[PDB]
Amino acid sequence: EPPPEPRITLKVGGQPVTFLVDTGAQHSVLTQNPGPLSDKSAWVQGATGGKRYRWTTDRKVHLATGKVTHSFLHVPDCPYPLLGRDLLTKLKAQIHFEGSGAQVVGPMGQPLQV
Amino acid sequence: EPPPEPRITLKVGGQPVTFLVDTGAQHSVLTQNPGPLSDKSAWVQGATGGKRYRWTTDRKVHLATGKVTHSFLHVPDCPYPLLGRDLLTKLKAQIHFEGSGAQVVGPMGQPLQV
Ligand SMILES: CC(C)CN(C[C@@H](O)[C@H](Cc1ccccc1)NC(=O)O[C@H]1CCOC1)S(=O)(=O)c1ccc(N)cc1
Repeated sequence: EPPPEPRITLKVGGQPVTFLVDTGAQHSVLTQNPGPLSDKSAWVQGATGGKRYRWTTDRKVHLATGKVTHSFLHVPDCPYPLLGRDLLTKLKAQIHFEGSGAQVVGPMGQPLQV
Repeated sequence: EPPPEPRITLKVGGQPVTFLVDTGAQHSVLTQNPGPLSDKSAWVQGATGGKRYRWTTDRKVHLATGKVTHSFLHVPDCPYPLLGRDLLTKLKAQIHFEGSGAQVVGPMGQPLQV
């Protein structure tokens, strides 16, 4: 069920979501229970092929850097939710590989977990 | 055309490869003219579906610490090579978004002395 490290939990529309922190993902992804969906869609290129997916409606996302509004792709084919570059750029996150795992820290150097 | 940031160029098999640095990738990936392939394969579970891809035979990769022997998945459905968690752990790498764009550095903050 839970993603491998680097992972981070964020309050997304008043619910916790544990994301795989995914620097290779252009946009962020919800997989199950995405909440209300919008009418609009996008083509998603994955490693093994491409498919059309729907955008969620807007969600409040409680980033350590301050709350923002964000829409996610609803990708039920995807193994777990993905925190991609669209939100990492807002969070201004640092990702540190150390030991056999990885930890996320904020733009002030504050740990975002552990 | 380079991959988006965060990206890094490493010598593989003696020649430079520019990777998208990808914390969402369990294993590192090459995509074009990969050289000799093993008889072995892995199931790759992508955002949009899954299927199997071949492992390469061993490659010399020049990291910061010097040479490592590493096997890559050959995934021609991927638009660019991916440097995954396997090698990010070996490199003890840090990824920073707080700068403009995204940058990748070593265990002590040096853009990789690779
Ligand atoms: C889906 C995650 C869980 C795993 N993938 C890594 C991801 O970062 C993946 C990398 C990628 C970039 C550009 C085009 C195609 C693929 N980006 C991705 O699909 O972007 C989508 C999701 C939303 O935004 C768009 S993987 O490529 O399937 C993968 C799986 C196993 C190995 N060993 C290596 C790679």
